[PDB]
Amino acid sequence: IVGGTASVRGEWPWQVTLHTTSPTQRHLCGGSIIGNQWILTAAHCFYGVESPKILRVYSGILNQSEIKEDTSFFGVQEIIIHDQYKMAESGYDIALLKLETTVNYTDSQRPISLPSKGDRNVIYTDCWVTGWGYRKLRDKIQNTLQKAKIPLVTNEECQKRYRGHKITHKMICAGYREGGKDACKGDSGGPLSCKHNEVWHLVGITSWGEGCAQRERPGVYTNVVEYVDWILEKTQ
Ligand SMILES: Nc1ccc(-c2cnn([C@H](CC3CC3)c3ccc(-c4c(-n5cnnn5)ccc(Cl)c4F)c[n+]3[O-])c2)c(F)n1
Repeated sequence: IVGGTASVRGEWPWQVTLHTTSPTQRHLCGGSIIGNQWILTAAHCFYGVESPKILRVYSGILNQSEIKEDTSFFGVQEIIIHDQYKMAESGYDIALLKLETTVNYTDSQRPISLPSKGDRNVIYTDCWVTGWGYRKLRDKIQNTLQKAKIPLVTNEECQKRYRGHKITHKMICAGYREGGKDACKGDSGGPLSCKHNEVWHLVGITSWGEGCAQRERPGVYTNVVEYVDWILEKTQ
């Protein structure tokens, strides 16, 4: 996260850090708890991933340095990638992780609701992107989970900034005209979380952008509301 600030323990309890363990253990992507056995993340995350065997899902993590050889994690039983996914910038950047067992929810590990039936025309004005990613284009994974408030932009404006890509209704963009706050490397797969009537909704999945936090280049997110039928089909 560029231009963000540190979170405190318990602040974003649906946020997970997905680790790979091949050839060595490192943070791979963010993700969001959407069910006791279900993480929603980005399909792009699994580009180099030989199978679910090498994944570890950590929840309830504030600092990456909390994770040690005895820190508990959830195994991944299945990676469900959208059948039309080809590359992040062309959409369908969405994946479900089915965990081997059910998260018992606690103060530090909680679900975020999907965008609700009948909210298709809500204007979300309280949206935040979170993650352990770079604070700038050439940087490092951050120890403490970072947060930044970022405004949504219309798909019409977004398309005008990305005339070499097809910005569709299955994408949602977010950023400041002047730049300065955005996701960056290591944030993808995590949530774009928007609060409406004091309830958090998983509005976007952090996906791609041109640089990080550049002027007039909003970040691009998977528009979760357009995949609700797909999520329900896969999780049922
Ligand atoms: N050590 C270390 C080093 C690198 C990485 C690493 C590298 N890229 N990525 C991902 C894609 C990889 C996981 C498949 C990625 C891609 C794009 C974005 C992104 C951007 N950016 C534009 N230019 N950069 N970012 C802007 C806006 C939005 Cl909205 C974005 F989503 C975020 N991420 O995370 C993870 C790492 F994870 N660890």
